[PDB]
Amino acid sequence: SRRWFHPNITGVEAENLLLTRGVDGSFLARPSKSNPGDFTLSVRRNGAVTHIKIQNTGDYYDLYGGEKFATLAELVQYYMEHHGQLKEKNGDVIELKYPLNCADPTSERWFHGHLSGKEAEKLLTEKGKHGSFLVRESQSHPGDFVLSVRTGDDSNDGKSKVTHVMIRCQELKYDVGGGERFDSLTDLVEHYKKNPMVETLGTVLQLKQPLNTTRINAAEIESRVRELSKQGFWEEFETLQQQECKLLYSRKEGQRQENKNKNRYKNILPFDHTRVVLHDGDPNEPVSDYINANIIMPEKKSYIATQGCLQNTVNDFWRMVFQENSRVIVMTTKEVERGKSKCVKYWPDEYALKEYGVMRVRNVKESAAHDYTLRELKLSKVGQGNTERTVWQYHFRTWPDHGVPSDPGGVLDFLEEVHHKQESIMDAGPVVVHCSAGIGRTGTFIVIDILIDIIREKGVDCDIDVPKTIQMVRSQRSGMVQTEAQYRFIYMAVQHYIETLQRR
Ligand SMILES: Cc1nc2c(-c3cccc(Cl)c3Cl)c[nH]c2cc1CN1CCNCC1
Repeated sequence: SRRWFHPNITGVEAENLLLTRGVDGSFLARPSKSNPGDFTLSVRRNGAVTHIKIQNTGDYYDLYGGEKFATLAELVQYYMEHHGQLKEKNGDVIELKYPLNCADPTSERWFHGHLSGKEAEKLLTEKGKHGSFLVRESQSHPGDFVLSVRTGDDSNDGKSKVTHVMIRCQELKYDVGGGERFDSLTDLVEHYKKNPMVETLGTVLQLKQPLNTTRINAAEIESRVRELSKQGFWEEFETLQQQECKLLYSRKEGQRQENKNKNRYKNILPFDHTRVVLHDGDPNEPVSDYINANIIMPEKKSYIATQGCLQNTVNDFWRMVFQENSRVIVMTTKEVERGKSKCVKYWPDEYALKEYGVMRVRNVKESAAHDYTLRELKLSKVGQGNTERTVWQYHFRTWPDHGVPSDPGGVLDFLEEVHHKQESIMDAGPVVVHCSAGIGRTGTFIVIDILIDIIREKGVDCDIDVPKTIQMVRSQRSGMVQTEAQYRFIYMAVQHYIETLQRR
């Protein structure tokens, strides 16, 4: 759960909450509603409140006087399980002990406040399934709410139905007319999710899934983008973010002492269940199986999402490319940005040959395009001539230092080319995609590519679901797609791709 995040709170409301309803060690996180990608962690300690800034420009959450994290949930998990670690500017330890829980329902998938009764009925009737539900504000009784639920089989023949349950708001708590009174709609829904309501004649009002309203027909993207552009994008994104607490999968291998220095950022780590395991390592190397990389399998083409190489991981990077039979690499950072190293140069200069441990790489030819450079590399294993394969490195060079491109056309041209190269090579393995930490630009590029592939096969007349696709990729590497700016950009790129298919 993720109740310590408060989407709609001011700095002063945050202090007031912590001072009046928290104790020393209580904490909450919140957005800045001006500056997007700015967050604040507010912590009570010694009877006063501290505000700690968290910045995300697209690559990671950067806690001031702390570490870099792939999600806020991973950030909170880390500090709640590691005392003495978060520190004030002038030295002192800041303890995160007691989450201060938020009552606001606006980020719950099931909350559709504005929805009217008939609007709710049609949605559940057309889009919904057995156990699909939503909660809406009452029209007849202001301040109250309505739970609307579809139940039945899986044509319109009476096999299914919608029932409406009134939720009263009484002196600040919520109820369904009897029993327990709840501090929040979330507590109410969670309770009736585990303990379903039974109608008098024995229909069970099972709350199985929130109604899906994000699945759209690709042809109607422009219409969804229009609707979301009225800040709805913030809403839909934060709803996705609320579900990141479901994705706290183990990352034990990356936490091994032997693997610590193989990670660019010590707490941005590959999930165990999807990490790329390297075989045939040096038998004098106690741990030679680890690289900070995960397989991303869409639910024909798969990806490896990885970090920019460190000087001490370049040999492992090439062992991975060879082992997985990858024939295309996508790089989405310059080697250096804002004077800081984002990815060491792991390839030879044009026309040169270098050995990287047991792997040999020749840079055959570099071709410069407007937004990218293409390097044609030849990769082989030392001592084995017949292992040579060409690996095409697509190096995107014009991504802005912070935030996202103001137009998706360069990225889409680039991905179209990457896609065709990959499709031209029989039995090519996964496409390697990396930036700096390998979660923000990397996740943005992979998600766009997945979505555009669907359309590419099926056409404008098919279903896409942007946040569902992102949740699926985020179950395979932590924090894939970092910011609301990237989220918006994914929609703008799909929109742009669709319009260019209508113009042809
Ligand atoms: C229904 C819904 N679903 C989503 C998802 C979503 C989709 C598929 C899988 C997963 Cl795990 C997720 Cl989170 C991300 N944003 C969403 C927004 C909504 C609707 N809004 C309406 C306004 N009030 C907040 C809800």
